[PDB]
Amino acid sequence: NHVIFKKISRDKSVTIYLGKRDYIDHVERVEPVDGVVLVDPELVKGKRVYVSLTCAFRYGQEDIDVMGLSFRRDLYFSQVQVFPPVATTRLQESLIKKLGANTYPFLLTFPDYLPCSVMLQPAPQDVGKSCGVDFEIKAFATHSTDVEEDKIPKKSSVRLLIRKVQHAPRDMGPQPRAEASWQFFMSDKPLRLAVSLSKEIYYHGEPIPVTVAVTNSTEKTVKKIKVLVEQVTNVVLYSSDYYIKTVAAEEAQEKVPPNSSLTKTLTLVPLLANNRERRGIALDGKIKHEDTNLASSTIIKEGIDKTVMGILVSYQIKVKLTVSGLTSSEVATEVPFRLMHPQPEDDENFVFEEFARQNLK
Amino acid sequence: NHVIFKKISRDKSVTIYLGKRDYIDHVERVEPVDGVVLVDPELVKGKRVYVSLTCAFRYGQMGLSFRRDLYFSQVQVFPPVGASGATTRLQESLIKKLGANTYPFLLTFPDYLPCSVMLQPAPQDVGKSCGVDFEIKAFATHSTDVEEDKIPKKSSVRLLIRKVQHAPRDMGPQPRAEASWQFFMSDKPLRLAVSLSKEIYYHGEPIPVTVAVTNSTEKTVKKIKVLVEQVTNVVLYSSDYYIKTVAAEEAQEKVPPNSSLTKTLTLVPLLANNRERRGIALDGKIKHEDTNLASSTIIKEGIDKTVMGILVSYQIKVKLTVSGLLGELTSSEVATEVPFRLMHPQPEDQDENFVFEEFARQNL
Amino acid sequence: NHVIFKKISRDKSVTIYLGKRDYIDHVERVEPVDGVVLVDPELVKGKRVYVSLTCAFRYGQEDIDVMGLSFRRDLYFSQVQVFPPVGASGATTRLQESLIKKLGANTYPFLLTFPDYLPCSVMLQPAPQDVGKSCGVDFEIKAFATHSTDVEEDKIPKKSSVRLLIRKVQHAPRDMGPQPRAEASWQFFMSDKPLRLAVSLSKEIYYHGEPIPVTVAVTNSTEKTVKKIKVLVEQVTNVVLYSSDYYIKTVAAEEAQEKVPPNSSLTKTLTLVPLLANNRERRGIALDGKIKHEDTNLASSTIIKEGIDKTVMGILVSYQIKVKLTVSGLLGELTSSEVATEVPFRLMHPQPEDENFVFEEFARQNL
Amino acid sequence: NHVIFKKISRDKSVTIYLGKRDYIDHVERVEPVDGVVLVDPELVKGKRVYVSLTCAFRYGQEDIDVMGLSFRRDLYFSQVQVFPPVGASGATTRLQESLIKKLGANTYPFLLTFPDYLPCSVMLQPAPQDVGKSCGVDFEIKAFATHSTDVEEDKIPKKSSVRLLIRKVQHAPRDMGPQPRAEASWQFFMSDKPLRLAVSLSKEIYYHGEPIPVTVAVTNSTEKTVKKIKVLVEQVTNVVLYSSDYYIKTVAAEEAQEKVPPNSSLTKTLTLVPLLANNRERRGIALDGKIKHEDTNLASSTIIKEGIDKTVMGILVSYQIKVKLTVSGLLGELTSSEVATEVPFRLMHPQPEQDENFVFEEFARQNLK
Ligand SMILES: O=P(O)(O)O[C@@H]1[C@@H](OP(=O)(O)O)[C@H](OP(=O)(O)OP(=O)(O)O)[C@@H](OP(=O)(O)O)[C@H](OP(=O)(O)OP(=O)(O)O)[C@@H]1OP(=O)(O)O
Ligand SMILES: O=P(O)(O)O[C@@H]1[C@@H](OP(=O)(O)O)[C@H](OP(=O)(O)OP(=O)(O)O)[C@@H](OP(=O)(O)O)[C@H](OP(=O)(O)OP(=O)(O)O)[C@@H]1OP(=O)(O)O
Ligand SMILES: O=P(O)(O)O[C@@H]1[C@@H](OP(=O)(O)O)[C@H](OP(=O)(O)OP(=O)(O)O)[C@@H](OP(=O)(O)O)[C@H](OP(=O)(O)OP(=O)(O)O)[C@@H]1OP(=O)(O)O
Ligand SMILES: O=P(O)(O)O[C@@H]1[C@@H](OP(=O)(O)O)[C@H](OP(=O)(O)OP(=O)(O)O)[C@@H](OP(=O)(O)O)[C@H](OP(=O)(O)OP(=O)(O)O)[C@@H]1OP(=O)(O)O
Ligand SMILES: O=P(O)(O)O[C@@H]1[C@@H](OP(=O)(O)O)[C@H](OP(=O)(O)OP(=O)(O)O)[C@@H](OP(=O)(O)O)[C@H](OP(=O)(O)OP(=O)(O)O)[C@@H]1OP(=O)(O)O
Ligand SMILES: O=P(O)(O)O[C@@H]1[C@@H](OP(=O)(O)O)[C@H](OP(=O)(O)OP(=O)(O)O)[C@@H](OP(=O)(O)O)[C@H](OP(=O)(O)OP(=O)(O)O)[C@@H]1OP(=O)(O)O
Repeated sequence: NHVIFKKISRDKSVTIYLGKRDYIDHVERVEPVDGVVLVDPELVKGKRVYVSLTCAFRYGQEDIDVMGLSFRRDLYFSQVQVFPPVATTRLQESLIKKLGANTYPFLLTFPDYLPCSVMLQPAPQDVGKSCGVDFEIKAFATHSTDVEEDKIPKKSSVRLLIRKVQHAPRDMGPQPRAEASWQFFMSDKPLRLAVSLSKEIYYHGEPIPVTVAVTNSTEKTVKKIKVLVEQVTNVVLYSSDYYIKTVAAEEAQEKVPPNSSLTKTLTLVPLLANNRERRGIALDGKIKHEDTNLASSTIIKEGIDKTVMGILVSYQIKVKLTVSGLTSSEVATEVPFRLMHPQPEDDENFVFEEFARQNLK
Repeated sequence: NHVIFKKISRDKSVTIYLGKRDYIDHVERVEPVDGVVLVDPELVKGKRVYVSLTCAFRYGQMGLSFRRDLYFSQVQVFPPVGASGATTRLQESLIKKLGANTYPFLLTFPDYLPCSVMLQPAPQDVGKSCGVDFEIKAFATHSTDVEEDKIPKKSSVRLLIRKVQHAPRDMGPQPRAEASWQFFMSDKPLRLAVSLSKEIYYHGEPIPVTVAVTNSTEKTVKKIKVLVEQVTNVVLYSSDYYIKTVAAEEAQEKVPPNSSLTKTLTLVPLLANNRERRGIALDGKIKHEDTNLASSTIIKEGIDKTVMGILVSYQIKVKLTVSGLLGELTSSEVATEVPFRLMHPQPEDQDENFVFEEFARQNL
Repeated sequence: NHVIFKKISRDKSVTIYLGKRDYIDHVERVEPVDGVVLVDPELVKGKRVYVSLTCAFRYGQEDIDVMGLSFRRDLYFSQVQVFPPVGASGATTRLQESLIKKLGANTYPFLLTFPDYLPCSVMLQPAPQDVGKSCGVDFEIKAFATHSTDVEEDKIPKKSSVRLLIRKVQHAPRDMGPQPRAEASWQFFMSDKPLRLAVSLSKEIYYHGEPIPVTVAVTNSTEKTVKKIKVLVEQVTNVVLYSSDYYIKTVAAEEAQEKVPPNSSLTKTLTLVPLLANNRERRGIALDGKIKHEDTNLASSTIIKEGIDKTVMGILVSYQIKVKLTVSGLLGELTSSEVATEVPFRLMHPQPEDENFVFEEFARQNL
Repeated sequence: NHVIFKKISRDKSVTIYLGKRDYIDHVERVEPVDGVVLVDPELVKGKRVYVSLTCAFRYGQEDIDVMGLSFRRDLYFSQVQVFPPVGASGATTRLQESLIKKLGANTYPFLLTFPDYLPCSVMLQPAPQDVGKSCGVDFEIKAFATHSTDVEEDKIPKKSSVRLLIRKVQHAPRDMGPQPRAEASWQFFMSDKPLRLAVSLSKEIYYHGEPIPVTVAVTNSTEKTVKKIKVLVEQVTNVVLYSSDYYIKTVAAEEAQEKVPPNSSLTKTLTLVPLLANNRERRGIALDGKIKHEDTNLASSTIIKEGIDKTVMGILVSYQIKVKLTVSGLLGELTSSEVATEVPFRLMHPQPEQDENFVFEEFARQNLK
């Protein structure tokens, strides 16, 4: 029972139908956008209907008694003609049959140099403004005087805010543990801290087994071991904004006394759910929407300037050790890992629905 | 030569006299309603005359689909309460002129109310007629039976006054906006800066919109269009949203590649500019002559906006049409908004002469 | 005849002598730093004296009401051993042989070369209105002595050291092609009548102090009047390390009140000279030295070399001619339009080409 | 039990009594000098006794015989008459009324007030390595008798005079500056990676003897190791009259034992106490008295008042926390004191707040032995 998403123009001349709201990027390639446009042939007589896929980075928010700063960079734009009619998919053939002979198909493909859906609304403490990477499917009708005069009337247009969602690639090699070790000499006795994860890539919702191995050869005591999942966000267009936020924390009060060692495996799950405060964090949608999660790890492709990603999202495990004196010292170290959605898979009946996403409040 | 407004009951037992139809809200405080009621003492014998100020939000042309009362206050004019002495010069004067059957009333506004806003929608618009009315009503009540008191319609008289938004002392900081675009496969920015002279403008006052296009692209800015958009948000019963152009100006200059053009267009947002007066937030009925565009809503600190009923705001929109763009960004998609407030000008700091007139407002 | 610059350590164990304060970058190559170190052999017994050339970008200034923010990136560092002698610096120069003979056999030579990936001396102290902080690219020649327990403690004692703030100065290259006129034209349609503005300079490269002949050619086919023609030399500064600061400042202006009436045209040649002298306010401008020093000028145009990330220049300085036209409104409206266009050009120093020695303190002359 | 300080003239004709040796400057105002002069009425018959407060900057050594050996700028001078008694003759303060009652009717009061444009007691005797000479700001209370000869020439004998070297001592105001904070980062040659050093003190003003908690936050993103973190209290002295002498001296040093390895960060709070006690060598340092005296400390931070030319302070004393990082693999590019940041702070004395009983004592200050 396939749920199809429809939206209709104001003047009811153009209606657009999509198979999905969210389109999978599995690194190797990206799911193309196959849909259909249903035209009212009376209202489109001597007109031309096109469909456009735009990816755009945006920056800046409305502010009272504060100067309005706005910025947009288009990162990809591609347009095709649906009407008049000039391979197909099963989804289209089926939707055409169901909807009539006024239904016309469109296929818009993503390239490999784009980021995935990333958004950020800042907290009061944060410097820097609202920014994000949107993806817009837009169907719209033009006259033959609308071409060559650059006119696209609003009532004849219909836009949809789809998501490019980051999934792990289908064939992956076996994953080496994400492991590092440090040696903090204190009076020329070493305090050795090793940190190790099971794998390099974790899935949203999947728990992360963090193995910590303190080897205290010092005369000092490790009073406290804290383990975090930090999300590091770097806005890399317009404004060099930097956010780092804990999205998961576990704090054992294990003591490692002088001339002893303690191995230990904490399990963290970095979730948007864990954060009442959803601001200052890179999400893959709006705070209000239900289907919105933490943004996946940015995957910069070989020889692609990172700045064309707009927002850079990375995750890391941070281990903090509190260490006694004879006040006290605190050392900390980071271990990077990638967080994305699980790898993808290998008549029909249609229930039609408004594209508008489900809120939580 | 003070023009006084009178209206008389059907049974001619109660007549009400007001100094004004329109009462000034200058944010700090609101002009109280000082008037007098003239009773025919024969026809109000063993009766009680009151005067009430009601503010109410309404929705629908259910006969009337929905009403929320936002403020109600009533006072007794007859029989006379206490001193019986006037509170204002206008009253003392009206009493002297009209006789000893004249009784004064003072009804005050609070600070949590909106100002007169009305909206009759166009055919294209979804959502219905709605508005915030203010009613001064004088009426007589008697008892012919021990078990109940009665209020005849014939003994009552209602007046639809306006709460009109006038400027405070304070003005916001000089409104300013910047926006930049970088179109697909273009290394080069198109910068649009917009500046108004001040934050508050008066109805009828012209608005000097300074536009500063800095085209570093290989594309040409074919057209600069400047609008005054009025944004209306019905915030009781139905979440209706209207946005309408009430002024538009289209500069003739084009901005060629690798050039910049500063320029100052002047707009005047007026109800006069709009043949179609429907779909727009007004401060009165379409038919009445003294009716203008609604003033900017001024929500007071820590007052839930929903108790305003209709939210009216104004903004300058600057749209740039750009050559070679195949549908990526359009005129209203290559655009910025700059907010400003629109209200009426600030107020000011032996007997006089009175010409009496029917309260009924002048149609067009 | 030849003015030599000396500076001496606090403990008087190490003295350094340089031919120049300012070393020429003529794009093709950069003048190497040839000097000598005079050691007091009693005070350097069982010690090692080195000389280091450091180029470093710096950012941030002292503030009593503001938290102290500082940042340094070393862009180049190279060190050589002068004592004990090992011939580290290889073959010698005439300047050294002469200085050795004049100063004694306790004099030892050093040669430190610049590479091609460095910027030239650029500095910037901001004005009150300006958002970002003090920043610049310094060049330091430093001679210093270390014990064999000084390598063993990673310590380099201050009294035994001597630093000199030299300048890398941007000169035009010796072989240059013939220089095309730097010219562009624009066509500002106003009601579909064009206003054509052509701007032309004599050449692409000008020298500090050289006058710039800006030819403006307005061809007004509109119904509007050009009320005023203003011509500027704007200096555009982009801090491209730590903080993305942007400054644009007029360093020369000429404003004819020539009127070009409807359906007429006016050619005209204004002459501007972009000088630090023209600017009372010396803050917000990219200089090649400190505001106080006399020999300080406007910074030369940054010359980014082929396939060198611009960010390793630290501060990017460029110059342009800006032409502003004020244009009358059709309704005699109280305001009017203004159009403007930029023509880029580069600004640097002119191209390059017994002995007797008067010794002098390196310290630069203030105003 | 109030300890009063007396000194007597050689000829025993004039004795001066002070409540204190040290007078408090708390920025807002300065403690005036209230004392009394006890005259031997036989020895001051037909004479006039005055008391003078002089503040003077000096440079060099004190004039021997006739030779001018020292440069002197008077920064303030004020004189009053104690004998014969002037007008009311009545005490101004309880201390005086009490001292008069205790000492007899040959006791006369004096009040000499400080203005706001003066520095506080600063002195400096240089070390062998130091260029520049002995200098300081002295405060002298002097009582002396003057008489008149047969030729018209009034005389001031030394034997009839008594001088006291009081101290103007810097105590804290109500106000404190904002919590001192510094950040510095380095990116070493051929290194894409920053070494971040942040430094934070608890407050802006510290008291002499109070410990200073210096919080250091090294964030080593480099492949190099921070081998040593050294934390100093440096005292910066600027002689701003006659000779532009500049001294900077460590008066406290602490060397944390933690090293910061590649790709780690270490927060840490060292505690320093800048004291004269910590310094065997007491030369090259700005003190508030002579090296020999016991009550002598480090000089307080100079507090230049708004629109008062700093040069009329004579010596400028300031304090700062310096944090030096020693870093592995650096071949001379940047050193310990070249990979360093400073955080300024002010150092002064703590804020201020029927008859009594008097134990009299020689003004002469207690030496160390
Ligand atoms: O001839 P068209 O119908 O193809 O073009 C019009 C259409 O363009 P757009 O969609 O913005 O691209 C209107 O938007 P719309 O369909 O949503 O709504 P409406 O048609 O206005 O109800 C727009 O209204 P807005 O931006 O002012 O609100 C209007 O502007 P303007 O002259 O001010 O107004 P009117 O001429 O309507 O009085 C345009 O006229 P030009 O650009 O002058 O040719
Ligand atoms: O409830 P409100 O007012 O706070 O938020 C609504 C508003 O969002 P906005 O202004 O972008 O913040 C609408 O934008 P709009 O008028 O610009 O529409 P256009 O795209 O221009 O046609 C949006 O589109 P529509 O349904 O009206 O077409 C609508 O649905 P939805 O697509 O899901 O939201 P988004 O993903 O677009 O934010 C949002 O509601 P919810 O469904 O609860 O989220
Ligand atoms: O043409 P119409 O019918 O639409 O307008 C009339 C209608 O008011 P309407 O506009 O609908 O509100 C009458 O209402 P009614 O009799 O139902 O009774 P109530 O109003 O309930 O007492 C009203 O009479 P009344 O009030 O004294 O009884 C009368 O005066 P008035 O209120 O002063 O004028 P407005 O400023 O209100 O227009 C209006 O006159 P005209 O504008 O000249 O035609
Ligand atoms: O080793 P460092 O570089 O970290 O610190 C040294 C440095 O301290 P400061 O920068 O003032 O904090 C010297 O000061 P400075 O700049 O004047 O002279 P330098 O030219 O540097 O000698 C100081 O000598 P000084 O002040 O008397 O001249 C010296 O002490 P001292 O016993 O004399 O030992 P050495 O003179 O034999 O080294 C310190 O050594 P330690 O305490 O062992 O570390
Ligand atoms: O007040 P400031 O900062 O503007 O200028 C002074 C400052 O310059 P700074 O910017 O730090 O280099 C001193 O640096 P310092 O004490 O840290 O010592 P080091 O430099 O580490 O040795 C410098 O000392 P020193 O170098 O001779 O020892 C001194 O002479 P000098 O370099 O010849 O003059 P400039 O040509 O540098 O201005 C400068 O004095 P003035 O004569 O008034 O100008
Ligand atoms: O070289 P000198 O003359 O300038 O300084 C001396 C002078 O100091 P003084 O002016 O009082 O401060 C002597 O007092 P004095 O009455 O002759 O002098 P005046 O009456 O003032 O003229 C003082 O002796 P004593 O008689 O008070 O016992 C003697 O030692 P000490 O008590 O430790 O000194 P203080 O504790 O009092 O400072 C001082 O010696 P050194 O400073 O070490 O050379």
